[PDB]
Amino acid sequence: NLYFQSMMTANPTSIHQRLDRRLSGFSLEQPFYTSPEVYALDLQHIFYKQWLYAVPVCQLAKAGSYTTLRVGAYEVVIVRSRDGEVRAFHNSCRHRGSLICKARQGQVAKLVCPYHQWTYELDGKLIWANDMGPDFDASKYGLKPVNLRNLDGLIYICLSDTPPDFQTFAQLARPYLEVHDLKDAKVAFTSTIIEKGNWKLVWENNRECYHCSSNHPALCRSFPGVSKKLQAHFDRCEAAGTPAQFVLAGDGQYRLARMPLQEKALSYTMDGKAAVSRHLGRVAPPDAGTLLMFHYPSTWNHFLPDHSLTFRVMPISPTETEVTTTWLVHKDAVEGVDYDLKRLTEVWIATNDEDREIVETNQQGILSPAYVPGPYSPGQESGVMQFVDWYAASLERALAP
Amino acid sequence: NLYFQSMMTANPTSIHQRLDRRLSGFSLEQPFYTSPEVYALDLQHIFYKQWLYAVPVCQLAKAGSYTTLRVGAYEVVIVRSRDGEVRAFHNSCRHRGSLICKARQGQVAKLVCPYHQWTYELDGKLIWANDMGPDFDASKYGLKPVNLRNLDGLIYICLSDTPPDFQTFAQLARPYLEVHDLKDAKVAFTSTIIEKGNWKLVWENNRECYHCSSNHPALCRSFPGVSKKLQAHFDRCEAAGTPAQFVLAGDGQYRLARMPLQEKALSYTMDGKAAVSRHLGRVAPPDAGTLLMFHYPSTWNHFLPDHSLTFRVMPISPTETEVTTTWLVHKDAVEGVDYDLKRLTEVWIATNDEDREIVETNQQGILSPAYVPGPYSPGQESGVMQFVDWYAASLERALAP
Amino acid sequence: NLYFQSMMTANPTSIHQRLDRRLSGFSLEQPFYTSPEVYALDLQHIFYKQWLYAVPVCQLAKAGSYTTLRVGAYEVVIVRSRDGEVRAFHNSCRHRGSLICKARQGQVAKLVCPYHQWTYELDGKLIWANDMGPDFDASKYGLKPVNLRNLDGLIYICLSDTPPDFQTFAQLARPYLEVHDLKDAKVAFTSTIIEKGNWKLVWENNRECYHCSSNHPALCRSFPGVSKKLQAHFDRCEAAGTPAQFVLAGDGQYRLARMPLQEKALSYTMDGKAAVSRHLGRVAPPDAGTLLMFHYPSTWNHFLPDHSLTFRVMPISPTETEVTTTWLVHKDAVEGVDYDLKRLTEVWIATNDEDREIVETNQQGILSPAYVPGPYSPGQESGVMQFVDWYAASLERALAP
Ligand code: FES
Ligand code: FES
Ligand code: FES
Ligand SMILES: [Fe+3]
Ligand SMILES: [Fe+3]
Ligand SMILES: [Fe+3]
Repeated sequence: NLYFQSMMTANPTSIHQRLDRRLSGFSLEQPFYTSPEVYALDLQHIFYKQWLYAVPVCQLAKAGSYTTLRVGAYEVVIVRSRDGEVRAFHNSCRHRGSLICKARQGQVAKLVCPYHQWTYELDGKLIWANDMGPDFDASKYGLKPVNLRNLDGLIYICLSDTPPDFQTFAQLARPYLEVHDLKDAKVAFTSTIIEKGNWKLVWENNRECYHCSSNHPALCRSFPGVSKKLQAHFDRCEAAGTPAQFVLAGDGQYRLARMPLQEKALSYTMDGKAAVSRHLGRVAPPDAGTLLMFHYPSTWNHFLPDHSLTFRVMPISPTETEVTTTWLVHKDAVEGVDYDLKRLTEVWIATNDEDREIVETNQQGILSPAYVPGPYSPGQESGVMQFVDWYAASLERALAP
Repeated sequence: NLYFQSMMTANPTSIHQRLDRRLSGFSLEQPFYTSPEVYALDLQHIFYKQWLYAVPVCQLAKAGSYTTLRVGAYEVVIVRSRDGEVRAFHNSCRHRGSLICKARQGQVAKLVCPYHQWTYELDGKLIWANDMGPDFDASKYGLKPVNLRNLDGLIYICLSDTPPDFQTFAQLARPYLEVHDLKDAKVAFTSTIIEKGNWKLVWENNRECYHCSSNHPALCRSFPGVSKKLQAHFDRCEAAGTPAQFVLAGDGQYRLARMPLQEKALSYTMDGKAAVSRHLGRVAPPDAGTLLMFHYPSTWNHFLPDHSLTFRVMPISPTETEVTTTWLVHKDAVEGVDYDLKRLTEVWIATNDEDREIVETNQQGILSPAYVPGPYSPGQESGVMQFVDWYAASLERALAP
Repeated sequence: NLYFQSMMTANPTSIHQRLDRRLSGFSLEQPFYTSPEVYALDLQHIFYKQWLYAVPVCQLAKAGSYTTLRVGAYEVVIVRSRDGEVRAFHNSCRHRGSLICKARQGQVAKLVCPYHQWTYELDGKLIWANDMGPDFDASKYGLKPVNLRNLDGLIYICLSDTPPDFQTFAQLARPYLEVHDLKDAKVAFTSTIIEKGNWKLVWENNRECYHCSSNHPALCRSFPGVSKKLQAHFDRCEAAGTPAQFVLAGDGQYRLARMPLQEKALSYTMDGKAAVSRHLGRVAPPDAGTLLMFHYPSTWNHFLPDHSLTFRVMPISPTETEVTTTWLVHKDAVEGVDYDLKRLTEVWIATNDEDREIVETNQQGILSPAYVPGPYSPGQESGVMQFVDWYAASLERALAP
């Protein structure tokens, strides 16, 4: 309701003027975080144009296996086709538009629409349509495809018919990710939450640890030009065949780095030790730490020697964002034997809840018409500024006539 | 929320251009089913201008008896006046605007506003107003009336001050309906549900049985130029004094036809036999089947030899529609003796729930910005096309300067 | 949902033309009570520009004590500063905008933001900010203040940087209020409710007792040029040092009058007797009755010899209004000894619920597109007209170029 109150008296969003006068050292003016007009632009120009992380490919290990997701108002279905390729389609029947797959996941022989049973093969092709006449050309009524790439076991999609370059990022990232053998994972746990903040607020909060000391007791135990200590850490990883070195995109979109953990910590556990005894991938040394990877606007990620976590950021409304956290473990690791579910997840479930509380409290103060932009900490918040620059530049380029 | 997501990035509704390029062989472009702009037009120009089925007149059998309903944002009260006429008024007090009748139904001597007790007679006339002065003319402050017609026991209303012609339809329909003696009915059961689809989607789904084979196991047992078999069926009805022949409005608004049922079925029951042993009206022969009647935009109807069902379609929002199903039986049929409530209603309660699920699943895929119009089946969906033509033509004529 | 339905087909709000043709003898045209456009104007020009009652100052009796409230989309914090002054600030951190105080009330040493711990003194001054560099000037990043006045124990605020004159009203009211010793009160009970009516509807209903006879059985027992009887009542109060005489603002904004109660009643109790045995203030005589005070747009008030009630009116949306009723009693009156909570509150809790029902029923009829303005009763509704004139004039003056 704060959102509605705030809406009423807001000055016009005059987006070009706001972008023109924006200073990189400062939080965004209110309508970036609260307005429906900027939200529609963020959808149209960011989420509907960039590559987005969807799910781990291991969720689609089986024959005829499918999983569905919403991206803004798009309903997407991702399916393992007959020929073993993974493909993605718009989950909308070409007859009258019905969703075809209604469950979050399943297995099918064919994609059969529940309304009137137009039946499609798993590559999208319409192979039967009831009583449509002889003037019906089934070749014009195949499922609409959705661009898809496999990033070394992690499925990404893009809803534009003209997607940007994914290959540069894929080629940069393979070395770092291939060593995790993600295609041999299974999902041990998924947690989906809604945060009552604009997606930008979720990213700003992710891209600093300025707030961590006070707000993240559990994570702090394990989670901490290149400094001396740090290069030394990259050197042990790389000496052992485990790529680790800081890579930052030219345009700031993604970043990869294998960072050391605090103290004697090996993993994101309350005791600091490995959560899973049967490791996912061949990372060495054991204290190689965490491979941080972000790709804007959809995902941040921690790949550890024993297990991995992917984080998917999706917009729900101007002041709501769905965060999906997926724990990946070796496909033959056994719950109750090789890992304990509580021990595996408790750290990040608590961290996520603490972040959500912070983001939500932040959003509420921002909705005040008295909110003005404020200065980011150069020492503590340069990753926030780095995110906000990427956003603003993406938006300016999409708005260019 | 899908509805909100979808809204953001939608292209302008440019209604004239959409209507201009519309082809009758195809489902509507997205904003017809999802947009608030077309929804307001549908209210203003369709629901607020056409005659609408409201309720069976038997709900108003008693002296001073009233029933209320909402039509979009209109609150209407229908009352049996002192002189035995049924009249309808705007349920808004002429003083400061309060609802007068707050319950769904009741009986009163007078209509007394609960705020300040301005008191009206049952023909709308204000007969007392407290301490209003001598410069108060009560004759200017009678309830505002609502146009009303009685279709042979079924009350219809129209919220325009200039209603279209109802008499043509009334004169066509009397022969078909008079034989059901609807004025001697009682309501044995009413079911009200909300479907999460645009009202148009509810009508398209009603006007085909393309989806029935797969989706309606219960109904299929009883529910199936003029063909040979069919004319033969009309001939037995009409030979016996029971009008049955297909009548379709010039402008496509309504339609009446007494159709045969499957197999040995006499009624909409799980066993195919009559639900009520004491029949409503004098229909013959017993296997005369069902009198189908639709009148756009508000109602479809099945009148059987033993009992009848009316269906009222009312818009709630761009993606919500209230369907009210009323089972009418002879006023002296006794629950537990002449009929069993479960046996009377189970078929259509399940059918309605199956239709609602289908409509809702259809609406969700339509909200995808990838939804495009698709071709209707000429063999299976001509009634859908016939409905969509009536809608588009109604809207084009209202938009004409 | 009525609100949404109503919205769709409404004619433009053309506010100037509506104000131009407005007649003082008549209820407002629909969009004043139902539209989001007039709601935003009411926020921007009324609620965000006038002085508003916030809370009793006794809620802030302690060192470091604070209480928070929302006014439209503003989040405000009121704090007892180190030096004993009460001050109000925008509850938004100057760093990235977070709420600082999250609870409704509490005590602090300092105002410490929960996100990153920027720490402020209780006068607003930022005294520590972590790792902001040497180019950080903390003097530019103090909390934004909110104008505040103390009306003889009752805290008022104003969100404009250029508040209107409060002193005239404060100087008129002190004599009437000082005798209640409000600074020595405590809150014995607070009740917060939401009424589903526009705030204007809540005020119109407050400003008449045209509806009371039928709708307020409990209150009627105690609640009833200057008439003879009435001047006689003011004369006993004033003879005894208790100011009582009718004072109405020049511009109609406020009004004060100590009115007599019915019968032998001394207080707002089911039995008519004093609710609290230990009196709040030094009012005499004992049957001095109730000091009525209203100040538009935020508050009406009953100050009795034994206890007092303040009523705070805040807008939530076009058809929702939060009413907060606070019972004040002497700070040393003891619950269970000097008063019984039920006996103290039952009359106004029931009255408020009856008013809310009436306002809600009124709002629903108003949402009908058939609602037209109607005539107010000159004898019974002149206070309603007096309120509506104040509103319209306030709005016209704010809209003046
Ligand atoms: S909507 Fe899919 S078969 Fe008809
Ligand atoms: S609103 Fe109906 S009598 Fe006043
Ligand atoms: S938002 Fe308050 S310290 Fe950062
Ligand atoms: Fe965090
Ligand atoms: Fe159906
Ligand atoms: Fe009242």
